[PDB]
Amino acid sequence: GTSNRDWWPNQLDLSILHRHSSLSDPMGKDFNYAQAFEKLDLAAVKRDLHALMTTSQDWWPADFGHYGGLFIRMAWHSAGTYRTADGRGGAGEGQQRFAPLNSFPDNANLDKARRLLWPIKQKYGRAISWADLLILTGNVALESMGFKTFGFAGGRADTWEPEDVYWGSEKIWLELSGGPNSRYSGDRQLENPLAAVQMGLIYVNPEGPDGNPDPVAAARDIRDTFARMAMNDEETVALIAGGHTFGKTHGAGPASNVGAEPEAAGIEAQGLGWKSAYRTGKGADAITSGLEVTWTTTPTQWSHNFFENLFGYEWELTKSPAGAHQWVAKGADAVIPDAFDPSKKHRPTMLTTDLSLRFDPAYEKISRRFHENPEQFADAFARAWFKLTHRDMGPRARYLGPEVPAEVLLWQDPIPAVDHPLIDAADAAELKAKVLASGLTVSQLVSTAWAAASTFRGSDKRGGANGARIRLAPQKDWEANQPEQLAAVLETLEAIRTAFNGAQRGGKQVSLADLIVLAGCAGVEQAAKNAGHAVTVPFAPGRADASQEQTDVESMAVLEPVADGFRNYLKGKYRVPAEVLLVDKAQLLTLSAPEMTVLLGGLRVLGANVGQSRHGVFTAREQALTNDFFVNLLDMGTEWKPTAADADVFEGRDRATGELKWTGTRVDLVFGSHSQLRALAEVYGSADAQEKFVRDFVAVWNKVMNLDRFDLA
Amino acid sequence: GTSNRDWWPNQLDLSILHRHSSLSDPMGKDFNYAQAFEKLDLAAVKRDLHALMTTSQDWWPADFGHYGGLFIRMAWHSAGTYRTADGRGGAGEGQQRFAPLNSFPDNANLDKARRLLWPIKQKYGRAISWADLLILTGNVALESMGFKTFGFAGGRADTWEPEDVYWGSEKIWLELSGGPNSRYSGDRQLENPLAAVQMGLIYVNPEGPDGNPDPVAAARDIRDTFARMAMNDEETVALIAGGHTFGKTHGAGPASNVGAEPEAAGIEAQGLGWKSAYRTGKGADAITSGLEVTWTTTPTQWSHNFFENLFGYEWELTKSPAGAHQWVAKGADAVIPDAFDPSKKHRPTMLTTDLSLRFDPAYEKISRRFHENPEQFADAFARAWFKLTHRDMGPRARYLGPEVPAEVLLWQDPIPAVDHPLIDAADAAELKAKVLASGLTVSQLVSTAWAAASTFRGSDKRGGANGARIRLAPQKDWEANQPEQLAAVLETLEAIRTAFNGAQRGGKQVSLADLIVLAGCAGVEQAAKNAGHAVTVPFAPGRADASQEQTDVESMAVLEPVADGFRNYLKGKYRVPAEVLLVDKAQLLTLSAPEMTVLLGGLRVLGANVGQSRHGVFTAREQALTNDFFVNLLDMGTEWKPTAADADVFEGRDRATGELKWTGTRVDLVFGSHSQLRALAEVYGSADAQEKFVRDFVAVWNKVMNLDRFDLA
Ligand code: HEM
Ligand code: HEM
Ligand SMILES: NNC(=O)c1ccncc1
Ligand SMILES: [Cl-]
Ligand SMILES: [Cl-]
Ligand code: NA
Ligand code: NA
Repeated sequence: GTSNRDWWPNQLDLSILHRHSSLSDPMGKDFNYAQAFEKLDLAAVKRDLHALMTTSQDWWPADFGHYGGLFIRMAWHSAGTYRTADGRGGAGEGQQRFAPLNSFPDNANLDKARRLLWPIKQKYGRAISWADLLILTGNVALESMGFKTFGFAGGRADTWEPEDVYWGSEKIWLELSGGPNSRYSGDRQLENPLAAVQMGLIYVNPEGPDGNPDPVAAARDIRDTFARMAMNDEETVALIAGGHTFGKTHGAGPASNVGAEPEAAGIEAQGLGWKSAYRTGKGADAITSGLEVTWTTTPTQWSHNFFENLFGYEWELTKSPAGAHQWVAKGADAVIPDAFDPSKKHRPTMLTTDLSLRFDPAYEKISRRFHENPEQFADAFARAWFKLTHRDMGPRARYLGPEVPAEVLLWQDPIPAVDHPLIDAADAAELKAKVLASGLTVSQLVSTAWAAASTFRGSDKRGGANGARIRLAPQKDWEANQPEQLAAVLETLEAIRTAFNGAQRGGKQVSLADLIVLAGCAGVEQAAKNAGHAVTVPFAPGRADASQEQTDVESMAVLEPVADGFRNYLKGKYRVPAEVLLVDKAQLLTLSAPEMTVLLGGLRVLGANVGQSRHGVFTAREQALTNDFFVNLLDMGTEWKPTAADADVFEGRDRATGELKWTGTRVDLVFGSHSQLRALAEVYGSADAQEKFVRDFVAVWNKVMNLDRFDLA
Repeated sequence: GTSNRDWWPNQLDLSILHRHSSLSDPMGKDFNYAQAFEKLDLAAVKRDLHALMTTSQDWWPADFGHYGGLFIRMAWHSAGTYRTADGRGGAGEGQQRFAPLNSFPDNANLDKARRLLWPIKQKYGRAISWADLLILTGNVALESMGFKTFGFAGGRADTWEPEDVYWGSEKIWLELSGGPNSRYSGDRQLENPLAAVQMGLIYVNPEGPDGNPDPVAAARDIRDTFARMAMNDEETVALIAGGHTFGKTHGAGPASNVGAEPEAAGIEAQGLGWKSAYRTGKGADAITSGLEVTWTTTPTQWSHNFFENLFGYEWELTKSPAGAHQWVAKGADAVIPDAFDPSKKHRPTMLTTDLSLRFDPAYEKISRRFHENPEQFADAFARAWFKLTHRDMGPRARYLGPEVPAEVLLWQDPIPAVDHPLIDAADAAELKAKVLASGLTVSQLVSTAWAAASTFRGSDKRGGANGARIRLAPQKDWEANQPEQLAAVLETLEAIRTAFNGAQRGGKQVSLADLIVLAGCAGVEQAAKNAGHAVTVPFAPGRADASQEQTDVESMAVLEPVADGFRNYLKGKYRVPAEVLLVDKAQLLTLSAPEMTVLLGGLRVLGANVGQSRHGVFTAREQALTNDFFVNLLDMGTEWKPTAADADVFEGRDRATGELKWTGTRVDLVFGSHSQLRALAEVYGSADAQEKFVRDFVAVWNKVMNLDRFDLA
């Protein structure tokens, strides 16, 4: 079946924008998961999960009679695909149950873990999502084994198809670095947005970098990958030592005994994979990673035995029954229990990556403190396990149920509570009028509000205009935000805000976060009026202003737009074509192709470009909201050519006269090139489309203004 | 960017069911194209098109000063991708403007034709679709050149993305037969569902079969491809000779001068392709097919000159300036005008495929009759041009505007007008009660109504329950329809109908078509009641009964379900896996993944399987409407294995006891295998889903019952 992808491999793919349609969703269009979950009897679900932990099924017998370690690993894998660079991956959509993650090598036998959970999923139905269930199950495993967790929030709605995530360019599972699609260059520099060392791994290779069992060098990979999953040294030590307090790895026999991953298995496997020909294929004979390590003397109970062993023995390199490198404490007594045979005992063992916690000098200091003070270890682990499993859930207003922690954490980009009456429709009209009377232009109002709102990304639900973080470090100095123009706009808006608030009774006041958005709305209103149309742009108050001290500057760095086609902005020269970056940004803002098209065409004529560029400003009435972008783009009287100076910039010349009419970028002209985008541009470029363009613009503008407004959900 | 496709090429792709979502569509969810078109001033559009004909643009100068031949070819390419095997392709969705058809080699320079039409599209906007516009423009070209058409209907709504059509497996454009992905086997047998000889062609190669200039062998390709586009010999001769009464071919220079097709061109080409380095690259220097043939002495006027030339000369094989095989008239004078130079004249020329009309013995008789009786030629061509350009539009009720021909044609599968009062809700209750009192079972009622309704396909809008064609040849004899059981159900329904009709006043009567569907509804009602649910199934009256003489038996053959997963039916052993055929069927029935899932699971427990097979009947209460299919399918206490006798049949055994619990086919078990389908099955197999399953079932059942009900649009 020869496809468009086969014929035109470098044509833009828009299907990423049309995933998650109502058509693939089996739940009614009005189904609200938050309301279902809020009525779940969470305590009853947790009791059933508690019981499950020790109810072994013969098709996948529980190690030591307890599935707790398997489920912790399952819930760490669920969360562990997260990358800070784009916010993609993580636990928040239950993507572990779909391709390709369900079949990543690192997720081997998590298909069994998920299947164990079906009777509980089935019992509670739509009141608990798979996504929430995987995480809750990990918490319950922890709790059943004597570990007090930090809390749990529901609200991760299920999804119904694979996300399209860029996992890397390798064509071979687990390919070692330095291949033709190497994800490394330079001095072991991992390409953004990746956060793992090989295709099909969660973070690092447990044997060591490309299989070399050097704990020192492995620690560098750990540090780099975990940092790209938003974890610092302290959290990383706490997470790895915490998790490896439980359970065991599986490598009872040679790896070549293991069959097809789930997406390649026969239909009879019924969604399961990695069927093994080694002895019984399961339990005592299980093969999962090929390693055979059990870390502690009580693999079903919380302890501080991981660090007691790590520091209390000297380690020697050895091989599992599958031939993988691992470490044994040879001077030791056989104090580790066997998973199935009460009359066998084993010496303590470790992975190369476990020894990293001791032989990296910075990790060693933390691991020693944790060893000496296991109560500090427990607290750091609980906090980190909460952060790991909740990092992609977005603002605190999405957290549901009775176990949400009250403590506000800095990583959550917190927004203060509103404790005063909000502005009403009449107040909003007064403020818009005052904004327009101050002299701020359509261009400044639209640019500023776009800058504040468009940091939002739906991947991890970070960013957006709530908080007024555009006035704080680092957003106020981002190049895309035009720091000097921004500072002048904000200074004027702040004076309007102070005057309005100082004149109120009854405690009523407006936040700067709200006023920035409302000022953008005035700007769009004025632009429509400049074109002869009276429109009201909807506006929802209730944003609040976060302080600098409530804003982690370093974690905010990943939200900087280095490409924003909606402002014709590219921070430097990238290997990825600019139109590809445009579609990527549109996906992160949750826009369909039509929404992207209308939004860009309007922004262009409103003066939202960075630096006042003329590129794509195909209008003689800038700051009027018209469909000029599309009418002039599609005009066959204009002929386009790449410039000599820059092949990514184009001149549009009158085809008869040679006269220079416009210039544009690849982001501009793709709307007149790509056959699906041009079809869209034609709608908005048609003679009956002026009203539709204005209405659809205003609707998409409003959608972007409200992206982070889960307080109104 | 390594994808799921790359990793698992034999994992079922469901995205074909979720195309044409509201997300990719720029028009509102309420936009109704029929209503927009009904207000278009069609006369004014036609005036503008007449003016266009001779308004030459410098970027693609009009041959002979008239774009008429270019536009006829454009409109015959639009319609010419149609295949009767699945109803896919054709003009009815305006797919020529998207990939891959916009870049098929056979559509070279039709990108210019469509660009000439942009000013008119733009002027009238949403009130005329591109899809309608391409065909209208062809009609107007014909009329401008002195040929009176048979009529025109609007109502082809635009689409907004590529359809996923199987065009063949070749990975090289135009690949000749016998390659690794050959579309031919045996004695030049073209694989279904294909209706062209090479990848990127409309029907046949104009040089001859695989480029061999044998007009006799070409005629065999012509006959076979045109038959697979629903045209007989008479229509085929009329169409080819009719079209080649106008215009010319383009091959002024070597084909190596021609650059990238539109989907491969640079962004600056703004959606156009095949830019040529030969001289001016256009007009007198145009290169399109590589052939250089002008058929008649008046290429811009209707004439009888095609047949005069074809019979009046003897032909000699020669080469165009591009090197293609073509034919020139022996000894003739230079009587053909040049397209640009009034002082140049040319000898009559022909394609190998034109000579087929003379040297194939059956075509020769028709061509001679057309030569001797030009009025029969003109009438046959008008009729065939109307059929070509409307064959995929569906029932007459979809035909809009003031030029619809009143004459009813056999190919339209016509349905008689209803000329009597319809049954009301009280009559429907009475009839359902009589149906249930007759002794017909849930299984018989559901199977019969499924059989009648599910012949519909949305690709060309043929089939469905309107007409009661299930009682006529050939449907009554189709194996999937269980001819003997069917005859007994119809016999009982026919008696109920006659008794009801005989007791009425005022001329009220019920059609057998309606009663079949109503009886299916009663069956579903009874099944819900067997499971303790009180369900009323919607029913819309108004179908009529078509006669045998209104039902072309041969044209009806392509609607025979040779695979119907909804009845666990496969007529023979196919190279395409059965689950792939299931998704294909779902696509033709216009169902989403959720709808397909719910529908199949219900039909299984209602007894809709062909031959009473137990396969997939995972219930101990057959003929009760429950979600048993899903609950049993997902039960991990059962293990599945392919049978020894047949690898496509599976046994599900109790994992503890080894006892046989069920059997199932690939179609059954794919729901427990594929990770997206299993996610859907889990919703319906959950403890809170019994009522949701019943309601969703009824909704999809009713959707299938109404698929052809364009009289209710
Ligand atoms: C450097 C990071 C890490 C690496 C390289 C790593 C590696 C592995 C490997 C190879 C296995 C064995 C899989 C098998 O053969 O069954 C495993 C098991 C496990 N890991 Fe990790 N791990 C990492 C971090 C984590 C974290 C952060 C957690 C949780 C907080 C976690 C919890 C576990 C648990 C509970 C198991 C036991 C599975 C069972 O009992 O079946 N690990 N780990
Ligand atoms: C056996 C079937 C056919 C073959 C192999 C065929 C082949 C071709 C080829 C190769 C061209 C030249 C393209 C170019 O170089 O610009 C052409 C032109 C054309 N054909 Fe056909 N054709 C077929 C049937 C039809 C039919 C059914 C129609 C209309 C009813 C049609 C109408 C036209 C017209 C009007 C042109 C002239 C285009 C112009 O003036 O630019 N043809 N044909
Ligand atoms: N490829 N096109 C089709 O199969 C189709 C189009 C519209 N409705 C149903 C099927
Ligand atoms: Cl994702
Ligand atoms: Cl199609
Ligand atoms: Na994410
Ligand atoms: Na079709």
